[PDB]
Amino acid sequence: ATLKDIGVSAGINILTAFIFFIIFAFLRLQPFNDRVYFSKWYLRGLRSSPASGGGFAGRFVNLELRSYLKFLHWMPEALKMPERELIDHAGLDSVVYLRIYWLGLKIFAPIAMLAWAVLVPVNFWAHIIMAYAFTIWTCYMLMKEYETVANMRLQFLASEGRRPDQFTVLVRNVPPDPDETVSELVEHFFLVNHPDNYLTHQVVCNANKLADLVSKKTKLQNWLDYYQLKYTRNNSQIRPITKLGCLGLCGQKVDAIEHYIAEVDKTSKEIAEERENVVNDQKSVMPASFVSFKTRWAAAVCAQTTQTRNPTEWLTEWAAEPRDIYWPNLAIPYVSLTVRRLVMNVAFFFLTFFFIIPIAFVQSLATIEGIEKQGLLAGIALKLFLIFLPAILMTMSKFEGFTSVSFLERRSASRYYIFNLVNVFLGSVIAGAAFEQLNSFLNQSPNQIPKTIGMAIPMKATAFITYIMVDGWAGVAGEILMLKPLIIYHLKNAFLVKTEKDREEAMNPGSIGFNTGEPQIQLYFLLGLVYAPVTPMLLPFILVFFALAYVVYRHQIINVYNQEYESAAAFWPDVHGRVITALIISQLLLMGLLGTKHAASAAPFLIALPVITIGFHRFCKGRFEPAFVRYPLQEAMMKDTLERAREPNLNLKGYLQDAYIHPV
Amino acid sequence: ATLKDIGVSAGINILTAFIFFIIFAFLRLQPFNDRVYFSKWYLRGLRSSPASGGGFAGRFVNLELRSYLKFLHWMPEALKMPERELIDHAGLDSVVYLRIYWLGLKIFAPIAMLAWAVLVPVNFWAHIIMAYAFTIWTCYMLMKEYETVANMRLQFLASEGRRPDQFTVLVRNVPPDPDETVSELVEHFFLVNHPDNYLTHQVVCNANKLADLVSKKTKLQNWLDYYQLKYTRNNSQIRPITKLGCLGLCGQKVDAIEHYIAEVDKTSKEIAEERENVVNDQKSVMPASFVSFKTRWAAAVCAQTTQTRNPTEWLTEWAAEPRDIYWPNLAIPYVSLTVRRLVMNVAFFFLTFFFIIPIAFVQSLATIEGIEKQGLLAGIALKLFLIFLPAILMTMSKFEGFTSVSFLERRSASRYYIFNLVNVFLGSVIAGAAFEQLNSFLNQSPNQIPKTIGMAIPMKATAFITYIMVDGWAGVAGEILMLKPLIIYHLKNAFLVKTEKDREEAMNPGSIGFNTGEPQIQLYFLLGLVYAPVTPMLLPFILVFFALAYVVYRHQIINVYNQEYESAAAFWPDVHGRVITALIISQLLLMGLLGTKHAASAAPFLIALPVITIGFHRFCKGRFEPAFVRYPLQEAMMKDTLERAREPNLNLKGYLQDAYIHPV
Repeated sequence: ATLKDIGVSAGINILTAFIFFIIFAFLRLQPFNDRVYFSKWYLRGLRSSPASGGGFAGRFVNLELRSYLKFLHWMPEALKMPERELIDHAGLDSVVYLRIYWLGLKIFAPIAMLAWAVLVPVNFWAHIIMAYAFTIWTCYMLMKEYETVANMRLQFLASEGRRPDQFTVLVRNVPPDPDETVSELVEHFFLVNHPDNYLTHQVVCNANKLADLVSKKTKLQNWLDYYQLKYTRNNSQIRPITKLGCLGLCGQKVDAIEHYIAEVDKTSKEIAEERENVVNDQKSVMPASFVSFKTRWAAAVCAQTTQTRNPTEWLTEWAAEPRDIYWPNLAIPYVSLTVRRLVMNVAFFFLTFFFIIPIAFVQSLATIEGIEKQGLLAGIALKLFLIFLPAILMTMSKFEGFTSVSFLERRSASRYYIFNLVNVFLGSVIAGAAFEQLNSFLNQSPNQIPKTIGMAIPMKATAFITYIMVDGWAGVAGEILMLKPLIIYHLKNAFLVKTEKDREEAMNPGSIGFNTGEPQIQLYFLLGLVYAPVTPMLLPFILVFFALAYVVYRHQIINVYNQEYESAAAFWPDVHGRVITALIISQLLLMGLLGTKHAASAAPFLIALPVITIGFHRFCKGRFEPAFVRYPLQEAMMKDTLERAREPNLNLKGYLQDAYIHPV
Repeated sequence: ATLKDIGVSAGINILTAFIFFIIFAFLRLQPFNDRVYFSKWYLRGLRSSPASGGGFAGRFVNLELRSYLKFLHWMPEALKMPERELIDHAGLDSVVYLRIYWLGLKIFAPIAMLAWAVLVPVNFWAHIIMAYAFTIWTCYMLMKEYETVANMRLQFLASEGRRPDQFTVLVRNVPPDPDETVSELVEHFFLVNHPDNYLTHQVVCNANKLADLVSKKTKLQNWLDYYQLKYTRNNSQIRPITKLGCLGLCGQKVDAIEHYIAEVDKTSKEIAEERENVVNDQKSVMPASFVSFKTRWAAAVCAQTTQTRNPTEWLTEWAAEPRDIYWPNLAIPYVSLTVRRLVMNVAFFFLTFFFIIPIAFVQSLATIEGIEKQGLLAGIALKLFLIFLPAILMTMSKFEGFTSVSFLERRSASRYYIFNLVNVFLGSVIAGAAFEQLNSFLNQSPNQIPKTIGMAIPMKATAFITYIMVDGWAGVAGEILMLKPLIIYHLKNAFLVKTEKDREEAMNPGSIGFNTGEPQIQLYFLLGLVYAPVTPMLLPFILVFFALAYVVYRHQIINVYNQEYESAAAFWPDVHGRVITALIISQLLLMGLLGTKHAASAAPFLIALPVITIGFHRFCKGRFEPAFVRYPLQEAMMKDTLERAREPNLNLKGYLQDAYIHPV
């Protein structure tokens, strides 16, 4: 646990990271992995095929040219593309996600210098003076980044090429009328409440079932497509027992290939059936619509104004991108939404505390199947639970009722942050098992809560040092290796490929993953903030994470990751708030550190620190935050007038009609 | 402390209240007090002069006709006027203030019945079952009153006769321009951002100094007007030493009458001076304006929409009534406002806890002047502090920066509630002195905080019973007596009267006083809620307060009190939230009561209770709350279209121009 041991394991993890980079160098040279290494280039049509042309050499023929730059040249190349070029290449979302790693460097590097010029030399009132300085710096940089990100968001919005969302709002909870249909309701309401600029509307229908059947048709057609086109005629007609699917040759449903041909044919028949009961029925039409407007000014007005006496009816919100729209959650009434939120909030309480008890039942079952029939089963219990944590948290957000993928990801990120605050941070600082710590803190005095955890932090700082080295150095180096997506596409292009040209494209590796990646960054923000005044040694390791992660994720954002939505950096308020949380926790734990090892002569100053931070947060929530949720009316009008001068003949009607349909 | 003693003091306080009613009967029969007993009738011009004609008989000639109805007939007469008639007579604000007393009866009477049919008979799981029922009932009635009050607010707004506020917004923090003046900025911004419906604007100037001088001119003219017109020539030229004013014949400034004539003449000269530097200077013009619109729809839009990239600039808010506008607070920048808020928040922390220490210094000085030169000085210390509490809290709100009298009163009410929660409620339940209790609770476990105060409550329930009897029975009976305003006008009509006809009118007794009266009601809501499951005996006394106060305040609202502003019940969200606070506190303290006298077999149910209450609050904050802060666009449009059909020739321009000027 000493510097020697820390440095030994640092060297080990630096070498593990370097090994990962070497394998990355090797595999990025070979065409057969280039599809899932340069994905975004083919998604943008800038790269032709795999090895800049496809199916070429440069593979194991020359292996990898043994040098130092083989595994190091991708780093300056990632940093070569200008930030603005990346705003058009990848997007604003990804460019500001990169800015969180840069924010970490911008905060923790100057505070490491301060700590290593004051704290370590004199290792107190210097502790509290440094704490004050660190918080002032964090706040200054938070405000400056809030500014830059808001300016970037507004520049993006102003340079947008007629996005449908800009002119449309999502009216929800449309009150039912005995005679008038949802369509007529929306039309007449917005023709009298927003007369001048009402353009058109698109009523949301419940075509979730229809979409499911179409997607299942393709799923079944590709289920045994590998098998179908292995040799045609009668191939390996597998039987994926219908309880988990997957399997294969284990059930009793042998039949034929392409998922028993007549079965995929009956899926087409079901599509037709549902089509009738989605299009020509008027009961599938949900109480929601996408009201489009002639101007972005009027759409902004509608979104940010209350329409009727019941504020829960006619809920007009700025519509999200057609691709960001999460269609299943458009069928949720206001009252239902509120109940669902509360249900998931209390389910999360149990998820973040009493999750080890059900995990121990899974482990009891793992020992049972360990006896049954090399074995060992290393991991399972908590390991798999943590792998599926983002998925569980995502489904909880879906339950709540967020009608946009962006907001689902943002909610899942918030939940993951709280999970990791309790189970990664406090799980290490306190030796109890989540709910054990909960009970202890409930039975602890409000002054002694901070004291217990604040006295605990300096001790296991070395444990958190290894956390950065493993989950933030080697973790991000494995991200550059992209091993999992490689394997997936290897077992898709050699399995169910069946494409005329390039239609089987499983190259896309999704996006950055705000729901998972961001909570990780924020846990390191927390670690750095908490330890900065206490033990300044954590900061160097945190900074290596931030630098490495900036470069590995920049590379991925440019080369591999492809955005699924464009929120135009609307998640920055969330990021800001989580660094503010980290700041407040840091100060509380410093009051506790110097409340156990010191009395309360410096505590009055460390009690003012949280107040200042909350005041700053409130200032930032009123200064920068509204630019991320609302369209400034001036900005909207400027864009409108400019666009109306450029093109004074645009028929926004037709454009905005088909912008918001589901699978039709 | 037994039922005998409680009943003896109840009889005493019932008799004290009855004595007060008897004196009220006497004085309301005599013309010389009728001016300050039927004030609102003369303010509405419905009553001619004092004794329905003025200066008549019915005074001490017949004293008071000895009966029972002499002091009891005003009660059914108060309840005779229909609620809607009182909406036009007094106002919606006063009619919904009365509804808070009625809400108390609507909540605590059914819960007293429940408690007196279950709890007292079996005096537990009945305790927690009753707690559940009580909270469900409170919530049901809170939701139902939120509904009725919102409906009344919207009916009022829809039936308003062209109020200036409906068409105007208050833009604040207008960004400075080197060339353009504030007026031109506002004009051009709202001609391009809200082109269609921009009507006119009225830039706020800093005419606070001008107004002060005009008000001081009148003050000085009336200072020694009594003296001036006692016998004219050379009367009693008093000398109010200029350090506290008041005094009289104690300084060295004898000179002349009417505040030394040439002195009031120089005040007129100063008025002229300031007039030049307010009107013709363009630096007195503050960065704010009152932008009027052609429609209420456009004004609503402007108010509820963000205008520019900086959400802290061009802060458009629904303008308050011209008479509600607090002019001095229009000169506060956004950043300043935020700092002022935080400063006053921390000053309130010390005000609600460490206020006894400065009060003891005042008491130390009181003993010093007690020695100096019948004496005794009963009260002083805390007594006078509590008298001036609403005033102190009001000035704190003024500091913060609320630009409307309504909002100043609402803030002062919120602060007074918190003060009384800590110093009247917890001050009685815990024997410490505010900050002593603070320290104890900080050093108490989060589970034992509720336990300590929850174990304390049943003991001094009798002390709180006497509180209702004194501050809520005899207190409200003294309100009907209106002794203080009587004395004031007696020493004004016999002092500085000097009126040609009826110009010296100090009959107006102000309004209900939301900043003081409402916190009192809410403390009794708290008491009733806290004690309902524990000791049901408090409820009868609480209900007598609610009934008596309804009738005494109804009488005052009709006969005496005159509204100074019309918020159209916009303070109901505040009321609702304070009853929700009371509910949550009740449940927390019941978990503590049954955590000391019981283990934790019923605690899991009593831990769900707060969650339900917060969930209900959130539902109500999204369902009814937005109707109190925003103008529904549909409602606005309906009113506009109707009015444009009735009168299609209205020149709103001229009407809305002079609507928002200060002393000009």
